[PDB]
Amino acid sequence: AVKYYTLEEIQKHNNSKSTWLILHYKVYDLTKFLEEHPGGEEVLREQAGGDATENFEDVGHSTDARELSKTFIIGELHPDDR
Ligand code: HEM
Repeated sequence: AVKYYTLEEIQKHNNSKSTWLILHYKVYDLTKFLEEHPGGEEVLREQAGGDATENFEDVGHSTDARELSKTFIIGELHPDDR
């Protein structure tokens, strides 16, 4: 099932490669995706250990990309956080 994770859990996943971020409470495991992503690694890693809902939704991307994104959900905001 979804691995319920607090901001903390993501905040801990932020290293040179080790990259997690949040896109509407849902935690996206982009550590692999860095190298796949047409928008590169740097950006995602910079957003790492935080809610990048902002950056995804503000960049806007594409329906397809919005829907591709789901494949990287590992977790979601702790029921106290959420
Ligand atoms: C987790 C969801 C993500 C997925 C699956 C994803 C997917 C993609 C895809 C498919 C593109 C190509 C353009 C398009 O068709 O939309 C793209 C471009 C891009 N992405 Fe992402 N992305 C994700 C998250 C992010 C985040 C959080 C950032 C910001 C740190 C970001 C920054 C960019 C940038 C700057 C581009 C380049 C736009 C251009 O072509 O000028 N993406 N992404």
